[PDB]
Amino acid sequence: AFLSEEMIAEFKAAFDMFDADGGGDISTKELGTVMRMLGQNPTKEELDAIIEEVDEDGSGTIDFEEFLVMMVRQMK
Repeated sequence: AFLSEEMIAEFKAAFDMFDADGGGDISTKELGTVMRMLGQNPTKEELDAIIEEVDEDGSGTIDFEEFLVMMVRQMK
């Protein structure tokens, strides 16, 4: 009925290109790489606040469910 399709499909396109697992999880350094490709500078305060509050699935490996909730609200 009412959903955001243009920005969600562009976040998934950069995520699947920079893949650690395949279509599910990307690495801790690849979170900063995808943010530069879309339109957001990964600063020391932004990177610290995102991996510490929004957890890493394994050791340093962020997944798309918690990633898409924090990335759509901050860089909209």
